[PDB]
Amino acid sequence: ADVQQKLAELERQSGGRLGVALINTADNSQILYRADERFAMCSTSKVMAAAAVLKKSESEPNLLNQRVEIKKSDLVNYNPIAEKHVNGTMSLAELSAAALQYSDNVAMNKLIAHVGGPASVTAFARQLGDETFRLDRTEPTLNTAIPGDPRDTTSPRAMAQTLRNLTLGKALGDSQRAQLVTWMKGNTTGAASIQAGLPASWVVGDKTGSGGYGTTNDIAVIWPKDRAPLILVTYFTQPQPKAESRRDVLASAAKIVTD
Ligand SMILES: *C(=O)N1C[C@H](NOS(=O)(=O)O)CC[C@H]1C(N)=O
Repeated sequence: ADVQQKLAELERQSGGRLGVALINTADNSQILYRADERFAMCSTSKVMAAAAVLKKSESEPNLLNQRVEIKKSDLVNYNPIAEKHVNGTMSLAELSAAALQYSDNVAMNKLIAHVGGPASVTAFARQLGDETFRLDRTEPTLNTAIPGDPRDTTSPRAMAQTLRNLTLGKALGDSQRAQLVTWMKGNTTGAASIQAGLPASWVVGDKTGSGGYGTTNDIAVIWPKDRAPLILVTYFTQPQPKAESRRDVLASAAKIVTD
């Protein structure tokens, strides 16, 4: 396709490795580029962890109100919300919102720990029929994004399908799905990534990620006014361990696949 040559060229010019999966719910069509290759999810794995907690809350009434202690020793590389609550408690709802909307790594660690650890988040993905997702480590090591390392990776195809199932499909109960959508729509970190490649007025819920090797990711549900939504995963990674992030590549991919 023309979109394929455009994604191929975007990738070639970038010098990196681009993974794209788009689902257009209007006709159930997909646009796939390296869609079965594994990419380090980085902070995009936060959606699966928050969704695991949402699922757990369907059978455990008042779960989101459960308090979690924040210690200074819990602080990692990035935790703008949790650092404000050192020696205080945050509810699982507050942790989910911090993880999803501010990409708070301590929040993600508390979500991971709540469900039983990285393997438990992976078990949750398996329960939804996602056989690709794997969460192996906690924050911050889950972001190393070493080329060829399968830890903490998924494929664009798998993540797009899962994200569709979570936000639009029946993977979660009605209220939990609406909650995840609300959390993602309220993301504050996504303006330079997928969103930057879309018409300014479109409603977007997304989760960005960054990591080693200039890994730059974004997973999104896009609701254009008067249209059916799109699910889009754009994963990008580079040859150099200390490569700077390339959110512009995700924005360019978003534009290519949405035009
Ligand atoms: C997630 O990938 N991380 C936590 C935080 N995310 O912010 S981002 O989604 O805007 O990139 C900072 C980067 C990253 C990490 N290495 O912890």
